[PDB]
Amino acid sequence: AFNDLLKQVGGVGRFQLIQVTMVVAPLLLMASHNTLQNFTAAIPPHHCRPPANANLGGLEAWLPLDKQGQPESCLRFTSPQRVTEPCIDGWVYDNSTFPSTIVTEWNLVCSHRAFRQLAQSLYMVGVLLGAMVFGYLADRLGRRKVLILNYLQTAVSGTCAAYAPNYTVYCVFRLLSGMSLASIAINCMTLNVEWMPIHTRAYVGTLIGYVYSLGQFLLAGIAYAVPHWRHLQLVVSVPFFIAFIYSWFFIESARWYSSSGRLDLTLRALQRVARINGKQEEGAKLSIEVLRTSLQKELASAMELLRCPTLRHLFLCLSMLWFATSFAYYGLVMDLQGFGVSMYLIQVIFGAVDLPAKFVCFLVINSMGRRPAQMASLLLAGICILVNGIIPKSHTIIRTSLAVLGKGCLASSFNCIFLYTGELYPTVIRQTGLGMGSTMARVGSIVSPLVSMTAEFYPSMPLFIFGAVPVVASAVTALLPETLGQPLPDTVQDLKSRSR
Ligand SMILES: CCCN(CCC)S(=O)(=O)c1ccc(C(=O)O)cc1
Repeated sequence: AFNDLLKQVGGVGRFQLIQVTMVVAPLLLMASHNTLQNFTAAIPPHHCRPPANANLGGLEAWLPLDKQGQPESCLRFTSPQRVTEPCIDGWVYDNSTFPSTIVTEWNLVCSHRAFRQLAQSLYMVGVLLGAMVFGYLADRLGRRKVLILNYLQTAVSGTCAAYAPNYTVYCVFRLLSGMSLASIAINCMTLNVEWMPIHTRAYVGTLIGYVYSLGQFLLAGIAYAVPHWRHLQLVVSVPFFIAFIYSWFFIESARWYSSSGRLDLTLRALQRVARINGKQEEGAKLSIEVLRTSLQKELASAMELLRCPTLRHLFLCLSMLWFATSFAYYGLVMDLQGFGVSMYLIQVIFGAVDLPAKFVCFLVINSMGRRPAQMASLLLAGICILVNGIIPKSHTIIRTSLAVLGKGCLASSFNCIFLYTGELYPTVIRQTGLGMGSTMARVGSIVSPLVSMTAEFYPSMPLFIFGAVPVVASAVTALLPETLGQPLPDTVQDLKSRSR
């Protein structure tokens, strides 16, 4: 049993802590890269630029007013003061708060403001692609080698996106940066669990969710001192150059080495760690024959989830839970400008509510159960988003509190759905089901920017859609069975026995 070798070579020793911390460090900037468009693509107030030949009645005579008493964003009078025409001569952007964003740089306003959501959608497309493309590559080149490439790719793509000359190049490199960063998080949990004892896997999963939470604090601080979008994009990308330098000293997972049929590589990795842990004597006792004897016992397809009728309803129901959680999450954390409060304050509060929300989730999970915790978190998040759309924008304090509560509930749902998925699937398909569930989360983060484009015609439509989906997801949770206090299933037969 590989757990016995891990315990023999040191268990949770110096090497485990060092490698875990080094590997989990990029998760701090993971959130910054995920939600950078809140600050690099912020929309400042804008209006039609008056004609160059005309002399500034003044500016107020050239801009028609709206119902709220503000100049129209993309309408100007043909003659000074009533025929209105779009901004042929460009827009004038208020630089009091945002000196320059991709919206002001390339005029992604009005007839072109849908390009702002397309850039975020394309970045999440790379995140989905990186999960699938680099997931297969990790199983061939190893988790360490792929992590070295991902640090280089993120630094190069992030720097290149900062120096992008036009919109097309920015979208391509944002997609490329997402590909490596998606596998950075995936290979961070994979490489960590293979070097850590089975009884401490829950700590790794909890820690990764934590490091993502303090990553939201970092983005608000970084974006505050670095308001320019080109500098902000570059600043959050150059640390991966440093991570690339020290990633050469990582130790490849010994479990993967055995799966590749290379026991000599497995033995050297185990002996090297025991040197670090201070157990050279036990490491010297290990031999190639001993590894074969211990790992002999250790040594289904993704289409099985759609073939077995019992597994079908588990895969379908869990997919909606994964989709709706991420679909509503990214439709809410990527709309920080509508609450009437400073965006840096909202980002700080959004990351601050994560800590009590996950703490409350563990209390509810252990007390009432996984299913009531999943229903309550999704239903409350859906209700909070729905009420947010109904309430007028003038209630900045009330609307912010509902968004913060909804964000906390959605973050609560993310923690519960990860634990719920592990205890639902049998051990034969537990890893495949977890990967497929995370895939649907990435799909939800792709469709969410597309739904946000519907604010062109119906301003309240995205909020209604972002809120209605979690409500339906809470209903579909009732079909799932409660797993609190129940033994973990091993085969498909255990699933039928529990249902019967
Ligand atoms: C399975 C990946 C989920 N994600 C969506 C991918 C597009 S995620 O962005 O990486 C994320 C979000 C929030 C939390 C949390 O606060 O618990 C953790 C992870």
